[PDB]
Formats: sequence, structure tokens, C-alpha cells
Amino acid sequence: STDSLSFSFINFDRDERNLIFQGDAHTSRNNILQLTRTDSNGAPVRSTVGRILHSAQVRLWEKSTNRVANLQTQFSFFLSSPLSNPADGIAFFIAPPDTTIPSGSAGGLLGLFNPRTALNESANQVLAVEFDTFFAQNSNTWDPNYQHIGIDVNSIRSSKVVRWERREGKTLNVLVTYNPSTRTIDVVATYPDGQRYQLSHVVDLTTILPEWVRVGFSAASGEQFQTHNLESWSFTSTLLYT
Amino acid sequence: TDSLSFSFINFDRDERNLIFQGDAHTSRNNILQLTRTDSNGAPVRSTVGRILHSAQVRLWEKSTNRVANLQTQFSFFLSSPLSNPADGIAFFIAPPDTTIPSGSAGGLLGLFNPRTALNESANQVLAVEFDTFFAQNSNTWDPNYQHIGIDVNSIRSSKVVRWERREGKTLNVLVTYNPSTRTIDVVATYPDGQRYQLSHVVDLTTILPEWVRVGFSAASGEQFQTHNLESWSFTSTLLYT
Ligand SMILES: OC[C@H]1O[C@H](OC[C@H]2O[C@H](O)[C@@H](O)[C@@H](O[C@H]3O[C@H](CO)[C@@H](O)[C@H](O)[C@@H]3O)[C@@H]2O)[C@@H](O)[C@@H](O)[C@@H]1O
Ligand SMILES: [Ca+2]
Ligand SMILES: [Ca+2]
Ligand SMILES: [Mn+2]
Ligand SMILES: [Mn+2]
Repeated sequence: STDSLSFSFINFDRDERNLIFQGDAHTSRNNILQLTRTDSNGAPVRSTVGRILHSAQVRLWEKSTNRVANLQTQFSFFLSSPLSNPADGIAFFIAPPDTTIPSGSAGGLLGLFNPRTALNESANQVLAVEFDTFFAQNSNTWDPNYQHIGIDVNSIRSSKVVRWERREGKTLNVLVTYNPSTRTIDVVATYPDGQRYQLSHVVDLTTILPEWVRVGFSAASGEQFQTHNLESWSFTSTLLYT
Repeated sequence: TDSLSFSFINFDRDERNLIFQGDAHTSRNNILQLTRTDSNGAPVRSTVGRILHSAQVRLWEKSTNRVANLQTQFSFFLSSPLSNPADGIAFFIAPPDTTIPSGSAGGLLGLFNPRTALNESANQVLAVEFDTFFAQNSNTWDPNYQHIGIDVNSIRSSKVVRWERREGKTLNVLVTYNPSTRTIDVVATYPDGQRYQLSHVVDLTTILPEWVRVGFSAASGEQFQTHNLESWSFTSTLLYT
């Protein structure tokens, strides 16, 4: 018997009344959620930002009872592009409930940050798990010099990264958990051939985010582009004694 | 799958995902008090309160041809000094913009307007009621005893089972809807194991809109009692029959 909230989509209907759509995010007739803008043929375009949030607010703690949320999310996406350098990536993310798309964020900032404050942790309130396909050091100075999965804490510069291969049109299955007893954020990603990716980072979520949050996804393209297609998503949060 | 599910083991005075209507308030002991009390914690006359979860429940989805099942568990207790305490608490499913109707503080349980309460064509609601007050002068539709009912677009239950109100005791309820049999089941137990069972065939898809909200309603007219919601969990799943 716990206080908990849980939800799941195996498809995205064109009428999803519990989802908040931001910027260019929209749902295709095929019921795949498309985060970034496409042209009249469904091809990817430049300078686009898209995000979704579930409308239900997630309670991260309740100081009253020393309870902290233990959370768990699963999702699958694929990316596609005619380009040899496809940009910029998709992120699962957690932020205050009134979070909106920052100015200047269509590009390497992933729809998550303003460029005047993107490396200033004091100005942000965001945990993100990114899948980052574009790392050119000329514009994505913060990035490691390869493709990567990263854990972002109030910064576009990841606290931890692991090397990762983008695969044109292939579904990545992802599992993210937060264990509040160990304060650990744990990420496991897998392609359909079993090719596997792991990444963890210790951060106390109560020190970085407010009591009530919203959860969802962000994606962007700058001068380079791709489609960012979310296929499925489930989420559970459970308040647990810590 | 597609699913929505939430749990409250008790209620915190800050609950961002609940819609509160009328007299509904959270007590300092984490009980949801649907009807108004004075500064002595005492019930009052002429009160109605309701909660709904803000998350909308989808009852079917054409794109995938799926239909929703549902299941809810809850516990409440009622308290009054009267030998005829009134009026009752109900779990309900209604359109998402549902609000408390005029004249529902009483035998209408905050769910119906007196002018239209018995007219099916006028209402959109499935409710499971715990009705403590049945006198004919005003509760003409009632059987002549305390009862649990399954209400479909009327204050006159489609089906009832005789029930005993037990002053200050927790009643634990489990409601399920099985979309393949099109059946609402109710099981309610007291701490000593006394059990109540009730069942009605109804197709939610032919009665309710695609998207609904769920929660609770309670009221008091001229007779009174506090209505106290202890805990609530709810799940729903879009599946194939
Ligand atoms: O030779 C001039 C100039 O060339 C290079 O900068 C131009 C662009 O190079 C890359 O394509 C990108 O890094 C791009 O940055 C935009 O697109 C990125 C991909 O979508 C995105 O992440 C960025 O946020 C941005 O929108 C550059 O603009 C480079 O060699 C410069 O040093 C050189 O001066
Ligand atoms: Ca990048
Ligand atoms: Ca009655
Ligand atoms: Mn990065
Ligand atoms: Mn009745």
C-alpha cells in the first residue's frame, strides 16, 4: 500500500488528452509521436523544437513523512534522416510543472536550455537523460567528441556520458530508474539485436528539483536535422520511506 | 499497454492531482472529509462535496480497437449522533467537466439535479452508492432499508443489496468493471468480515463519453453525518475483449 502514480502508452492516439504538446510536437496518422517538425512529405527540417509532458504532476517527496519518490520509466524511439551528420537528439526529462521551451534551444540545447544559461546549474531545474547524435566541437563544445547517452543535471554538459551508436531507423528500447535509497539514476538502453548500453549517476533529486514535477520528452534539430519518433512510453512513480 | 493507475494511502493537504468540489476538504489527519464539518469536527446540514482525479480515463480507443477495463479500491467510515444519519457516499464516473448539480445536497448524493434526477435521458453517470437514508417523503426511489446500489443515469438504483451502516467503522470496497462481460461488480467488507456483494450488467461505452473522470461524492440534506474517505486506488487498462 503506497502513494503512487503510473501510466503507459503503446501507441499515441491523435487525441491524447493527458498529454501537453509543446513547440513542433505532434502525432502521425500511424500513431507514432513525432517530436520535431517535418515538411509536406514527412522529411525532417532545420530549426525545430518539440516536447511532451504528461499533465499529471509527479510528487518527488513529502518532507512530512521523509518519503521520496522512487521512479521508473520505459520508452522506445527511432531517429531517421537523409543526412550523414543527423542532429540533434531526444531526451527524457523532468522539470517544474510549468516548464516551457527556452529561446535559442533548437539545436544542441535539445529544447532544454537557453544558451545564456545552458552551463549555469544555478539557473536551471532539470534532470534529463539524453541520446545525443551531434557532437561537433565547434558548436557543441560541452560534448564529448563522439555520439553518446548522457545524464544532465541542470546543465547541457553531462555529469556522466557513455559512448553510443545512432542507428538510422532502428528502435532503441530504454529503461531509466531512480532509486531514492541509493540516490542513483540508472540508464539501460538496448537495440533489437541486443546491443546494449549502461550508464549511472549519483545525484539526490530532492536537491535539484521542486516537490512537484512533470515528466516527458524533448527533441530538437539545428542546422542538421532528423526525425525524433517516440513509439511507446510508460512511467511509474512511488513514494517510499527514505 | 495503455493504462492509468494511481494510489492514495491517505490524503495530504496539498494534492495537486485532485479536483475538489463544494465542501470537500482534507483534514489534518490526512482523511478526505467530503462533507462540511464545524470547528468541533461535527457534521452539518445541507452539505455536498466531491473529488475527481484530474487525469482523464479513456473508456475505449478506436485507432487500436481497444476497450477499457477498470478497478477501484477504497475505504470510508461515516459518523453521526442520529439514528437516521444521511445521506451517503458514492464512487462515480462522469464526463470530465462534471460539476455539483443544483439541489444535490441531500438524497441526491451530490450527483443529480432534483428536476432531472430520475430522467435517464438527462444524465451521464455510473455510481456505486452507500445510501444510509431511505425515507419515502423525500427518497421515494429508495427501497425501504439502507443499501448499496449501482446507479445508471438515475438516482433510482438499477440494482441494490441490503446493507448495514456501522457507526465509525471502516468499510473496504472493491469495484471492478469487466468490459468483456459488460459487468460492474462490487464487494464491500467490514473489519469483522461481514460482506456485501452486488453486480449489474452495463456497457460503459453506450452510457458514458469516450473520456471520463472518476472520484467520490457525498451529501447531507436535513439529516447529516460526516463522510470520510481513508484511502483510494484506481487502475484502468485499454485492452482487447
Ligand atoms: O566555416 C564556418 C564555420 O563552420 C562551422 O560552423 C558552422 C556549423 O557547423 C556544424 O554544422 C554545426 O555545428 C553548426 O551548428 C548548428 O547546427 C548544429 C547541428 O544541428 C547544432 O547542434 C548547433 O546548435 C547549431 O544550430 C554550425 O553552425 C565551424 O567549423 C565553425 O567553426 C566555422 O567558423
Ligand atoms: Ca550535442
Ligand atoms: Ca437515499
Ligand atoms: Mn551531449
Ligand atoms: Mn439509494
